This record gives sequence, C-alpha cells and structure tokens, in this order.
Amino acid sequence: RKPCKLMLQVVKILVVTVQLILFGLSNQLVVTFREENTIAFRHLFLLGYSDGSDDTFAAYTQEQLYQAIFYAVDQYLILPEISLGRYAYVRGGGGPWANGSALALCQRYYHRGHVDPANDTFDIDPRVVTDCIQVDPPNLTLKFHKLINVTIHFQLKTINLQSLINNEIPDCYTFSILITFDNKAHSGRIPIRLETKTHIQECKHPSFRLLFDVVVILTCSLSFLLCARSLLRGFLLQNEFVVFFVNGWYILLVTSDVLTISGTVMKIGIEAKNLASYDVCSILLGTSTLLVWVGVIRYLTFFHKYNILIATLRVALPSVMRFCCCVAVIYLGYCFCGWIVLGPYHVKFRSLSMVSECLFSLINGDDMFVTFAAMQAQQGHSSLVWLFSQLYLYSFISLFIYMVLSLFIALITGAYDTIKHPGG
Amino acid sequence: RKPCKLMLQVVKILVVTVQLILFGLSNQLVVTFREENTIAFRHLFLLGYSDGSDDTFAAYTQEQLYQAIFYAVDQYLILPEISLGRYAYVRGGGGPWANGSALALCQRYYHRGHVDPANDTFDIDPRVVTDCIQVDPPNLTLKFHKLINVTIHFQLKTINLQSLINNEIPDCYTFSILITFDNKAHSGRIPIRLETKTHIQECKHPSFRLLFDVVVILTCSLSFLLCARSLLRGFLLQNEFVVFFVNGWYILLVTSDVLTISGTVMKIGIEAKNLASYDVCSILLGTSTLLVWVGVIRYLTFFHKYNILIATLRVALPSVMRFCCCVAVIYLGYCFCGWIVLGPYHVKFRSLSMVSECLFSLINGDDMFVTFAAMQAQQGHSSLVWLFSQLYLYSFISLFIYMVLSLFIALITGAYDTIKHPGG
Amino acid sequence: RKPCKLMLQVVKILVVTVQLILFGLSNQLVVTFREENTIAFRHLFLLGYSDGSDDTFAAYTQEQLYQAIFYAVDQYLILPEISLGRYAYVRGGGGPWANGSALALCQRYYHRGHVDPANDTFDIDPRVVTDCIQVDPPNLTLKFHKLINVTIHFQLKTINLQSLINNEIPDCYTFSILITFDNKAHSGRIPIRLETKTHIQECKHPSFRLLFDVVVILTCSLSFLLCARSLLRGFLLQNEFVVFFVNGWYILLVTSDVLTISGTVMKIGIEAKNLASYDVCSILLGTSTLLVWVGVIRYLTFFHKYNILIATLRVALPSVMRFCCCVAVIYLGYCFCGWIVLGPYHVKFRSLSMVSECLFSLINGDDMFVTFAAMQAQQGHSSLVWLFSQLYLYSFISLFIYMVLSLFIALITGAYDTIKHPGG
Amino acid sequence: RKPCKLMLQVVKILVVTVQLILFGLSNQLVVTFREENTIAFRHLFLLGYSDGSDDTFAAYTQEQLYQAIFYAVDQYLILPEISLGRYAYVRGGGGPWANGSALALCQRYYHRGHVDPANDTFDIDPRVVTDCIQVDPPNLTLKFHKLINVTIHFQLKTINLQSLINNEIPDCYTFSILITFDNKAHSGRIPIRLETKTHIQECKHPSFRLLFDVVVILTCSLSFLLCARSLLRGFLLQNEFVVFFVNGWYILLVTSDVLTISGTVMKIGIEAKNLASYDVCSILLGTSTLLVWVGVIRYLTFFHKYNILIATLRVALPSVMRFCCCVAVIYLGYCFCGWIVLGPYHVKFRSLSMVSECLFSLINGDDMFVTFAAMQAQQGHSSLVWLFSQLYLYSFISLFIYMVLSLFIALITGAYDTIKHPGG
Repeated sequence: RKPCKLMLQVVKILVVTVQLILFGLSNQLVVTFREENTIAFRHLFLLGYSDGSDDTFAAYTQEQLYQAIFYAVDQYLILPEISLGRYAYVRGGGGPWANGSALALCQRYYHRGHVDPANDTFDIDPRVVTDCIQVDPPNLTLKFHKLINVTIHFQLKTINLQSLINNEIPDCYTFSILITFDNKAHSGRIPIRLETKTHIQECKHPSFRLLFDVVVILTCSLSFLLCARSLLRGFLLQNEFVVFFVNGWYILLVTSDVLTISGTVMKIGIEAKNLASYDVCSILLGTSTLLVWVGVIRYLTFFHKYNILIATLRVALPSVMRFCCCVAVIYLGYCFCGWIVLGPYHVKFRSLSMVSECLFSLINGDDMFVTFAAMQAQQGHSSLVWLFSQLYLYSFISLFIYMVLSLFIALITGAYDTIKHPGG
Repeated sequence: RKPCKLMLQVVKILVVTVQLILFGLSNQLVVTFREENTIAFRHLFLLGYSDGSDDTFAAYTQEQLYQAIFYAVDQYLILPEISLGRYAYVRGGGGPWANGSALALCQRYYHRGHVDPANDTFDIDPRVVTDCIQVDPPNLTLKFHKLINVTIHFQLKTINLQSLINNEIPDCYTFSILITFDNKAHSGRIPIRLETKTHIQECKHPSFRLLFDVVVILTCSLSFLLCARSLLRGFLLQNEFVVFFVNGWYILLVTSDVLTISGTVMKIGIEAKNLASYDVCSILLGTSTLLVWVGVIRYLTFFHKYNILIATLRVALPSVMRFCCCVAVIYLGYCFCGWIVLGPYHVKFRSLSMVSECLFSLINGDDMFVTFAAMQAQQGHSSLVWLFSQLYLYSFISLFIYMVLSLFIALITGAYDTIKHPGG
Repeated sequence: RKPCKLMLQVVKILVVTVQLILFGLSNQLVVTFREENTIAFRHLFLLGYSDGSDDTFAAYTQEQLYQAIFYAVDQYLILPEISLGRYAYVRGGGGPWANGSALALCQRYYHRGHVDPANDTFDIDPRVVTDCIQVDPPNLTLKFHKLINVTIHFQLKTINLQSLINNEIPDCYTFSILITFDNKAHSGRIPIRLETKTHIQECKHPSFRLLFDVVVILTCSLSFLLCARSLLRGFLLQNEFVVFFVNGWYILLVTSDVLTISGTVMKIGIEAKNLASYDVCSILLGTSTLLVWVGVIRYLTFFHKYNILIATLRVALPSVMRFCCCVAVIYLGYCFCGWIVLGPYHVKFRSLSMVSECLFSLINGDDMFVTFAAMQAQQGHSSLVWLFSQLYLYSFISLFIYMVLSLFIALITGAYDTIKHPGG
Repeated sequence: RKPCKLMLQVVKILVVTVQLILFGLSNQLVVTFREENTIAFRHLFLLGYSDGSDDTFAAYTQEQLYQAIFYAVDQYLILPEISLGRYAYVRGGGGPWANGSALALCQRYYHRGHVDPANDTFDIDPRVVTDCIQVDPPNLTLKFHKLINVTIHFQLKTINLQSLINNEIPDCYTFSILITFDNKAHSGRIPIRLETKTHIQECKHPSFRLLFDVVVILTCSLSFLLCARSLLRGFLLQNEFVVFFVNGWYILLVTSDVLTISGTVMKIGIEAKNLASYDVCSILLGTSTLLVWVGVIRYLTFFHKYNILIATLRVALPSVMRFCCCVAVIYLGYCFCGWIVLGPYHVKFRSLSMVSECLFSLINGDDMFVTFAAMQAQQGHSSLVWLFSQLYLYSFISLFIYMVLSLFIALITGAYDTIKHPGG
C-alpha cells in the first residue's frame, strides 16, 4: 500500500534508474561512436599521430613546424581522395566571419611584437595579430619570434550509416575541425592539438522507447507527489512534536525529490542545452538511486531482526564527527608537508590534487612500493634531502597505519561497548 | 574404515584431482603448443603484426587496405617457399561450398547498398553481397562505400613432430585460417583479424596413463556409491528425525557427487563434443576438490581440540546474511553512482563489469592511487564535474573503508562474544 | 585573546603557510618553466634523445661516439640557425679559464695511460690529461683506450618573455650547457649526459606581494615573541613545579619557533645562497604547519567533549616504544635476510634502500603480487634457490601480516581496556 | 660477562654480518660490473638486441635466420676492429675438443632426421648430428627440417682495468661466449640466446680486509664454542630436569651454529667451488642474523617491563598451528579451483607458482583490480565461463577477506582474553 508505494517508489526510481542505465548505455554506445570517431580523427589528420605521442605532440624544427602544416594541408587537399569514409565539407565559415574556408587557417601574434632577449629588452604592442587563410575545397610562413598561436578551423559533415545497424536512420554528423598550433609558451616547445566537434543532426530525408521514458518521468512525478505528501504528514507529526536515525523519513523523500528534479530537467526542460547539465542531472539521480538502495534496505529490513547492526550506526557518529575532524587535521598537516616537500623531486606531490593522490598511497597499497621505493631511489637531490624524503615518507606511512586500525577499532571497541550495551 | 573410506575419498577425489592436475598440465602444455602456434601465426601472416598492435590493427589508407591484402596474398602464394615449418594446404574448401581455395577470399557488402551522407539519404537494399575468390595453391578491388566485411578463409595441415620430444608420435594438426577484414563499423576504421583453428588428428601412419585415468573414474564411481550410501544412511537418520553445521554431512557427498558427474562426463561421455564442456566438468571438479580440502579438514580436526574455531563460524552467518545484504545495498547504490558518473571521463567506469572492477579498487590498494589520482588529474571536463569526480571518488573511498573494519569487527567483536560465551 | 593569539598564531603560521603554498606554487610554476626548459633542451641537443632513452643513452660504436660528437657539434654550429627560440651565446668561458668557447670541448684521459689486458699488465701514470677545444660562435679524435671523460661546456642566454604572460618583465636566463661523455667505466659502455644551468637574471632594461611576504615574516616575529613569552610563563610554572601530554604546551612553541627560524632564513638572510637551504627552511616550516594542524585541533577541541580520543593516546606509547622497537628488530632481521637474498636475483633487493622498499611491499598490497609473483617466476637460479626465494618471500609475507593486526589490536584490545577503564 | 658474551655474540654475529653486508656489497658491485658486462654483451653481439626483445628474440625468416648468422659472424670477424673495449680471443677451444675456433660454430640435428607431416609419417633416426665450424681469429647452410639447435661457442679475455678505480690491479676476465640458436621446438619459432661466462683471474703481472674477515670467522669460532658451552650447560639443566618459550635458550645457539657453519664454509673450505654454495651459506647466515635481531631483543628486553607482549605470543600458537592448517586447507581448495580455472583464460593462473601468485592477489591490493578487472574484461571465452570467471574470482576475493580479519581477530579477541587474563 503506502509502504507498497514506498517499495514501488524504490522500484520506480529503480526503474527510472533502469531506464537511466539503459539511456546511459545508449549515450555510452553513442559515445563509443564518438570516441571511435575521436581516435579515428586523431590518427586521421594526425600526421605523426602516435599512441600517447599526443602527450609529446610538440614541434622542434621550424621545418618540423611548416611540414606538418603542409601535411594536414594536403590532408584537407585530398581528404575525399583518401578517406575510408565520406566527409561532408560545405562552406563552413568560422570562427570569425568572412566567409568560409571550410578550413580557416588562422594565426595569432603580437602587434608590436618587438623583443630582443639578447638585449634584455622588448616592445610589446603585444596586440595579437590574427592572420587567417580561407581555403576552398576543390604556401606562406611566419616569424618564429612573431606568432602567438596558429589555428586550422575546418568542418566535415558525415552520415551515421552505422545507425542502419542500430536500426536507426543514419544521422547527420558535422565534424568541426579546429587544429591548433599553440606557441603561447614560446619556449621553443609548441604543442599541436586538434579539436573536432560533432553536430549530430537527423537525416535530411526523414519513439516507443521515448514514450516509455516520458512515462518514467510522469511516474517520477507521481512518486514525488507521494514523497511530498509524506513530507507533509511527517510535517504534521513534527508540528505535533513542536506544539506538544532512521533519519531519512523526510530527507530521503527530499533528496529523492532533488534527484528527480535533476532527471526531469534532463528529459525535456534543460534537455535543449544539452551536454553538461544532463550529466549533472544524472549525477543527482546517482544520489537518489544510492538512497533507493539504502532506504529500501531500511524498509525491507522489516526491523532487520531487531536491526542490531542498523542500531550499530548511531552514537559513533556523535563521536565520529570530531574524530574525522582530527584525522583530517593530522592529514592536513601531512598535506602541508607534502606541499612543502613535493616540488623538489616529484610529480606525485605536484599540486593539492597530488597531495590528495598521495593520500591514496597512504591507505591503499598501490601508492606505497611505487612512491616510497622510487623516491627513495632518488630522482632526488642534496643528500640531506635524500635523507629527508625517506625520513618524511617512511614517517608518513607509519603513524596513520598504526593509528587507523586503532581509530576504526577505537570506535570498533566502542562498537563492542554499544554492543556491550547492545549484545544483550 | 568408513572414515577411512571418507579419508580415502578425500584422498581419491584428491587423486582424481591429482590426475586432473596432471591432465590439466597435459592440456596446458598442449595449449602451450597451441599458444605458441597462435603467436607464431599472429606474427606469421601478420604483415605488420606488432606486439599489442593487434589492438590497433585497423587500416586507414584504402591503399593501406589493399596492400595488406596483397601481403597476405603473397603470404599464401609463397608460404611453402618461406616457412620455417611445414604447412599442409590441401583443397580445404569453405566456408560455403564450391570448392576449395584453400584460401577462400570472400567479401560481404549490401546489395542495394545505396548511401549519400552528404544527401542525408540512403537506399539500403542492404542484402549483403558476398563475393568470394578461390585461390589454388600452386588482383581486384571493392567499393569503400560498398563492403561489409572481407574474409580470407584458408587452412593448413601441420605435423606435431615436437611430440617426438614428448615421446609421442607427431599428430596431424590442420590450422584453418580465417582472415577477417571487418568494416562493419564503416566508420573509416576497419580492424583486421585472423582466426585459425587446429584440427588435431593422429598420424596417418599409426595408453597406460589412459588406463590409470579410467581407473580414477571407476574409483570415483565407487566413491560416489559410497557417498550415495552415506546419503541413504543420513536419510534413514533424518526419517527417524522427522518421524520422531557440520553442514555437509550430506550436501558434500552430493556436491562431490556433482563434481564427479561433471568429471566422468569429461572423460568419455561428453568427451566427444570436447572443449567447453570439459572445461565445465573440470569446473565442477574444482568445487568438489575445494570441498575435499574443507571437509577433510573437518574430519581430520578429529574435533580439532574441541573445534573452537570450527564452532566460531555458526551464529554469525545467521546475521551475516542480512549484513552482506546491507553491504551489497550500499554497494549497489555506489555502483549506480558509478554507472552515472563513469561515462563522461573514464574507462574504468565503462560497464557493470567496470563498476565491479572499481569495487576491486575499493577494498584493494591497487585501484586507489591509480584511479583516484588519475581521474583527479582530470581526463575530466566541466570543472564542477572536476570537483564532482573527486568529491564522488574520495567520498566513495572513505565510507566503506571506515565501516568495513567495523563490520568484520562488528561481527568480530561479535566473535569476542560468541567467544565471550565461547572462551570459557 | 591569548588563546585568540594562539588561534591567531595557528591562523598566522597558517597564513605564512598560505603564503608558503603561494610561493611554493610560484616557485613550482617557475620550475614548470625550468622543467619545460629541461625537457626542451633534452630533446633539443639530444641527437637521439628518446623518452626514457636517457637511461640507455650510452654509445657502442666508436663511430657511434664521434657521430654524436659531430651532432651536437652542428647543434652548436647552427643553433641560431635552427632554434624555435632565441639563445644568447656570448663568450662564456669555462670551466677552467682561457678563454671562451662558448662551448668548451674538453676530454680527460690518463697520462701514462698505459694498459694491455691481453698482457695482464698496465702502466698507469693515470694522471688524467684533459684536452680542451674552444669553439667560437660564428674535427679530431681520441684513443679508445686513452680517454677518461669528455666534456662539452657551453652556455646560452635566453629571455623569459613568457613572463610577459605572467605580467612580469621577461628575465634573463643564461642556460649553461655541460655536455658529458662519461667513459670512466671504460667497460665499452659510455653514457652521455647533458647538464644545463640557468642563471636567472632580471631584464637589462629594467613588489606589493613582496611587502605581504615580509609582513608574514614580521608577524611570524611577533608570534614567536608570543611563543617565547609562553615558554617563559610555562617556565615560571615549571620553576614553581621543581621548587614546589598535552605535550606541546612548550615544545610546539619551540618547534614552531624552529620552523619560523627556518622560513625567516628563507626570505632574506640565507635567501642569498639560495636553492637547497630554502628547500630546507621550507622543510622546517612543514613540521611547523603540521603542528599548526595538530595543536590547533587540540585547542579547538575545547576539551573535545572531554577528549576521550585525545585521552586515547597516552599509556600506549609507554608500551609502544618497546613495541615499535620489537617490530623493528624482527624487521631488521628480515632486512638482513633481504640483504642476503637480494643480490642473486633481484633489483628490488639491491641496497638498504631497496630492503626498505620491499618493506613497502610488506604492508602495502602494491609490492606483493609483483615481487612474490615475478621472483617466483624466477629470474632466479639454482633450483634449491628457486625454492629458497619462494620459501623466503612467502615466509616473509605471512608473519607480519598475521602479527600486525594483533599488534595494533594488541594495543587495540589494549585500547578497549584504557577504554575499559575509559568507557565509563 | 656471559650475557655480555651473548650481547657480544649478537654484536659479533652482527659484525660478521656487517662484514657480510660489506662483502655482499663487494660482490654486489662486482655483480654490477658483471651485469654491466651482461647488458653490454647483450647489446653488443646483439644484432637486433632490443630492450625486452630478448623475450621475442626468435626468428621467422630463414633468411631472418642466416642473416643474424652472418651478423654475429661479422661480429666475430671484426670485434677488435669495432670494440669500445679490448677483448682477448686466444685459441679457446670448446666445447668438444678439436681444437679452437675460438668461436666454435656448432649445429645439432637428427641423423635419420626423416619427416613428412603431409604424409602423417616420419623416420627418426633422430640421433642428433652436430656439425661444428671452428673459425680462427684473423658461409654455409642447413636444412630447415633437419636441425635441432645451433651453437656459437666463443670466448673473450678482458682486463678489469676499472679495478684501477677500485684501487685494485685489473683482473683478467675471460668472457666465454655461447651463442645458441634453439629450434628444438621446431614450431617455426626459434629463439636465439647468447650465453657468456667470465673467468675472473688475477693480472699476469702480479689483504688487510681479508685478515679482518678471517678474524670474523675465528671469532665466529669462539662464539660457537660459547654457544656449544651454553648448550652443554642447558643440557646439564635438562638432565637435571629429566632425572628430577623463551624457546631459543638452546635452539638459537644451534641455529646460530648452523648459520656459522654455513658462513665459515663460505670463506675458505667450500670457498673453492664457489658460487651457489656461497649463496647458500650466506642464506644460512640470513637466518642466524634474523635470530640475532630477535633474541638480542629478547635479552635486551631485560624482561621488557615484565614482557607482556613477549608473553603475548604463547598460547595462540597452540591454536595457531591448527588454524593456519585450516587457512591452508581452504586455500588449497582455492588453489585447486585456480588450477582448474586458470588454463582457459589466464597467465596468472598458469602453474602452481601462479596459483601461489594469485594468493598474493588475495591479501594484497596489487593483484585485485588488475586480475579481477582484466579477467572480467574477458580474454575469456564461452560466456557461461565469462560468468564463471567473475563468479569464481569475485567469490574468491570475499570469503578470505571477511574471514581473515576474524581469524587474526579471533586470535586477536583471543589476545584480549590472554590479555583478559593478562591485562591484570
């Protein structure tokens, strides 16, 4: 009934989530097509594209420069001539107007770009002059001092005829190519990178599963109306309590309400500004479905045989707040020691993210023999610091390792006392 | 006697399992020959076969296509001319009839294969036309739009004369070559793959260990008759119990009975439909031999000095069912958060298998510094989601890490209470 | 007030440390420029520089030798001709005087360098003759027996115009190139290595954040005067105690005093002998800021609700000293077994550092499946020792693994007793 | 006195072990020279030697064969012409007599080597005919059916003049080259391998640290006489006990006696049959020095403040024998499931060594996310078995993971009871 409604809401948020696992699969296979297209293009225009070489994909010869310039230039010259597929290159003007390349060959560089590092002086009217080449589907050079960045802005239509294997009509995908030579470092190292964007459109010559998803939304609507009715009844009870853990009698209906607001935003309403907000609304659904797990298990305990382990959770968190506080404060001191020591010989201590990453090395066995062995092997320097890196890292491994069993077990021997009260 | 029969059955299932470790070694060395042949062929026909390049083994040039076409084509032209071994290529017609290549050079592609992705339209009479070339042991081209897949169906006899070093007569192995160009993606990426199958036959000019294995089977027969007699005696006892842990007094005789049915199926009866069912029957033997371990240790406890630790197991599972239930329900919520969050930046969260794989990262130290460090390093996107991936992953690492010591120790401090009852 | 001064000192050492995280970021990005320059140069002069090939960067052909000699020689010939940047090569004489290369092409080798390893004899007047070639910005050979080491000592100015993107004037960086051919092994293997040093100077044509850092120093001065006043008050109390944990009432003011002495040494006083001592003074700050964490959490416990977990620490360390002693003594025996067993088949057991590194394999899951699986796979030798490496490593994994839970839990069940005294 | 003798024996076995760490360093640096020579040679003769390519170092072309044959052949032709060192190639006949190559170019192959794998028959008079070519320091071919293995047996003197940098006279090292083409598989895959052996001799034109080591031996002699006197006194006490843990009152003197017998065997007596027996005697020393750690800590407990933790060890092992028994018996069942399941899709389950290696994956976090993630990714086969590998591996991860905390903590909550008896 009403708990059958709660079990139906667990099952129906679970079924909206099954349709979400379905749609997340559907978008995932679409993204398989996307990533296949991505790697395909990365090889494809990639004059010299090696696996992992995109990390190194920076030029050193100036002739190393202009050659790859020619290389893609021929790529665009003869793409229809060479392709294992069919690319659609119509006018495609960008990114400033006027008019169409479709490949816009653009290049930024400072206007008074005056500089003499042998003279210890420079005259930056660094107003970046962008020089652009439009190139119609059927050679020049720039100052190695002078440039800022170089841009190849092309675009290529394609038909998703593999969708014929998904039983779909093939869609229209315009792959929009931004090729970027980036010499903003100007340090003699200039990475090259290629950006592409796919304008998925339907076929020009041109939904029962869609009816099912909209039903999952409207049933989410009914279930949220149920969750709001239950919040009003618990609100009637709390007004009796003010005028007179399980912890989720109301808030779960709310947080379910929040995940539901996020997913319904994903289907239609924010579903026309697509990508990231859908990713977010599905994120909010992730919290709702975790709770669908946790709270459904609450109800289907059916008291869980008195719920001794469910009773296990309570008084510890009363202490656990300050304890996790204390564990953080030592850890923040240790993160400070990492931010101090990380710069001289490390990449693992490279930022606050990396000081977080070494915290994964702390509790997890994966970071230990790697980091504390390799850094003891001394990339290193300044042999007092070779002593210091070992004396820091071996020191950092120990205190938490000994103390952490004692904390989960100080609360764990605390759990034998709330089980000393509670084993009876 | 009868426990000497149970110890003899532990030893005799252990000896059927020693003969299984023997035969699993024997098949394992045969598979070493198979895998050696596999890598040998993979290099061998492999025009361009690199280690791990089979992962990348997809073409981009159409000329990149037809060249490898020629490459193997010469491979087949002059295999006897080039080989470090001796391959036997007799008529070998397949895979449809008519008649013999031995290399059948086949190629699928849709009949009304009409398509214009610049026109947003297509006319699939996609009825795949398979065009096949037979090629007698002693050039043409296809539409890059038009094809579906391309097949090289060859076959090569060989003699297992290294079996002379195993003291055996060399057997006759016909390696049956299926070379596959797969452009079913049609995304400009077409992986190539080569399949080979070995028809192991005896020498044309043409078993005490075999007598030993059949004895192990018939003695398995006697031991199962013993296990069935013991089930009937325990059944006489249970009929006295109905009419009036150790847990395996009967079921182990049964599950031993099941592993025994599976292995005897492996030797003779299902041993003429070979491969996978033998793998399965040996799987069932694996469960039988684990139990041979566990229950032999039961009997050879001889009460284990009162069996305090054997008494340790019981009442916890009465709670442990619902507890492992609860651990799963949080974990299923966490798997749902993974299925939500995994698609945008990850391969580790790529499927339900990968959400299971990150669960290995949860309890095991190997997944932690890799995943939570590398994903915090942000393949990433959409910096609220760069906050979100860390805020999810660091959140997911903690709750189970703290709680799990408390669970095995909530039942562990429970074990000090069934040892508080039980230490006396 | 005074605890507001202690909280202000926690916040102000925390703010000197926030300015330290700021400066450590600032030096870190400068080091990003440095490392970018480093990898840039390593590719740059690197005739044959491959990623990780610096590990293998040793020659075998003598012609393999002199060619790379020519290769860099042309590198220096035509660096201005080839560069994607602007290098400043003025006279730059070194490393002995007279006068200027700027590339000094030097080569050591023993004077009576007489040797015949077919004759079992040699006449070392091994007085290394250093032959040097100065080479003006706009071929010869040496005995393969005769040389000791070979040196290319060059230097290159450059302007840090990317500092224009940091809003700074570009600084003047003189990159000082030491190219080293090292045949001191004389074992036919001669690694090549290139050293470079950057003399960062300001622009020739030529500080509110600096005012802020000096304020952080002077406020560190006031806070240390506070810490010294508090030590004098606690000293007045201890003189009352002699004449009549929390543990850090005085020593933390001291160790804060030490980190503060180290950082103020970093800003100005030792800040003219820069690199390593600043690294050290920041190290001492790392200890101060960890304590800022730990002791601020002490005060902001505000008794922590009676500080039961803070009371948790005490009596155990009274035992924990001897216990960590005992854990070390077994571990030192195990390190001795490693120093014995490591040499025959291992690199992980390669030194006392590596015997420390296998200790990371002990408690951390990362070293186990790698080392005990790969060494059981037997690089190996002398099959009794193939038994011995497994029998040692599997033995070493177990005793600590079983005992360590019992130690943290012997003290942990000790913590249920100081919580048996202390849960009341 | 006598405990000063025991502390002196701890220190003197520790000093014999310090001289052992010294000699193990000395042999380790000698082995650095050896391994440097090893990698040097591996590149050196290595026509095509790539890092890790020794794993793949097998030929496929027959011309791929004979070319490398020529390649080393020229290696030997012009080694003095090409070398960055000085190799001494005198007559050096082997491995059968007659007379000298120094490169013996040998090749085995069966005498009646008759075989037709197209005919399903063969006539093995497989009596391997070895054909040998001697080649004086200043072309032919064999049947691809016919050969067994091919051998290049050379030898090269060299002088260890880098020992001049160790202050030593350079020794005489004869590097004895065995080059092996191995086609014993005859599977078209023939790995090539090169063996070299170094005859270290002194210089032809030709020990205070040695006096120190012999003193360490004779003092080991005095300390063993002390250990034997202490065994006789404890034997007088045990004869009083028969006629009327600490556990090592006698046996440690013995096991110290055993390690001492092994090391004294290393210095002189077995020190003329060198390599492996010295490795062994040092192994026995490893056990002695571990005990030097453990028992010295016993005495220097000085009762360890009543030795509560030393008292901690005792009664558990009375149970721990059968418990480690039970842990093994489940684990042997699990190893049996691994030996069953490992062959179809795995290399980690490849032998009993690998079933041991997955046991490292069990307790250590390193094997988990790798194996259970990658095998769930399905190298795989036969989708019921794709279910089976996950259903086995995920099953195997759990039971020990839950139970093992309960075992070390069943004995650990047992330790709170021998600390319940023992905390008083």
